[PDB]
Amino acid sequence: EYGYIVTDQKPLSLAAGVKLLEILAEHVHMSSGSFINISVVGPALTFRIRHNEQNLSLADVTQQAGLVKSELEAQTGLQILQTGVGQRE
Amino acid sequence: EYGYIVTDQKPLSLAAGVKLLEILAEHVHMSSGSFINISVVGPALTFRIRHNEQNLSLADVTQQAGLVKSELEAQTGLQILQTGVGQRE
Amino acid sequence: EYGYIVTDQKPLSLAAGVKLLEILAEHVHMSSGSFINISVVGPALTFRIRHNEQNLSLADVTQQAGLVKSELEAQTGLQILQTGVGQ
Amino acid sequence: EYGYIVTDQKPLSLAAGVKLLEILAEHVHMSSGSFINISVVGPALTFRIRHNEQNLSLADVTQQAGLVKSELEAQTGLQILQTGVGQR
Ligand SMILES: [Ca+2]
Ligand SMILES: [Ca+2]
Repeated sequence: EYGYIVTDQKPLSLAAGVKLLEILAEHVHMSSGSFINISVVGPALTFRIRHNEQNLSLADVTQQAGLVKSELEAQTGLQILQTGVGQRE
Repeated sequence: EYGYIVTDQKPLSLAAGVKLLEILAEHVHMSSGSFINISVVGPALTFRIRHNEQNLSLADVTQQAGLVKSELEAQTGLQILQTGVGQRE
Repeated sequence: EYGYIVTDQKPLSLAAGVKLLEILAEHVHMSSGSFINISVVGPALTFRIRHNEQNLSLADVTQQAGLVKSELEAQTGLQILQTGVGQ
Repeated sequence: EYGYIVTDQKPLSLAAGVKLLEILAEHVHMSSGSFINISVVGPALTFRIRHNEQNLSLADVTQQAGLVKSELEAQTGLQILQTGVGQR
């Protein structure tokens, strides 16, 4: 499974995707480093999450990203169109 | 499934347990009334949630309480000891 | 978001797709009618799930499909290439 | 966070607890040893799960418990009264 955040940036810069993930991490009170397998493709930022002490899942992080999307946006200078969890087995 | 919060109160008051849910409501962007089947028994608050637009689960609200635990404790005069989501089977 | 099962049938029949869903429903102890917005396109079955009592998310049900891959394949008569949730 | 199963046994035996986990592991196709931080306290089994080759969460495994409640009860000779996922 993976988490995703679709932006209004076509395409999305790595700097901006990573900046989003760091602001997001601090908002969920975890290490930035707990976000792994990070990519930006098209307007989309993807990632997975490491086994963390706080115990947040991808469901947890993507949910919170939608809840504070207004502060995430204004911090990063981009718009968040949608968030959620993808899966491929 | 039901959600719970175990406090250090003996017993937890109805006003306090309810306040906890109201604070959670505002953070997860929902009407307090989306919380149903509400009880305070001993030190514990129990509750269910009505189904919603956001795919917000009882899991999302307990995870929310962990992030805002200081703010919940500050507003209701108690310590939060435990949090969770259980299914009577 | 949609759940999908990708098969080795090019294209996949609606009948075969719906059969998969009926076996998946059986094994997650939900009504077949809980799978909504069903389509077969190319080799893929796509679907979503109704908010249900058992509290199974779309990703959770597709994880379960992954766990019963062998049984779905056996009861339907096709190979499953991939299972998951897309955007 | 820990997953938990509350039984009718007071107290729950360590044997019976680890047997519930071994039945569940079989259903989620992982080794029983994938379940870690295992305890039995009074009637309740608690546990966690190694980040896994298959993706499953504590929520996922307790949902699996519900699907196989009768099998679990049939093999362990106890009743399951609650499942869930908690946090100290
Ligand atoms: Ca209200
Ligand atoms: Ca899951």
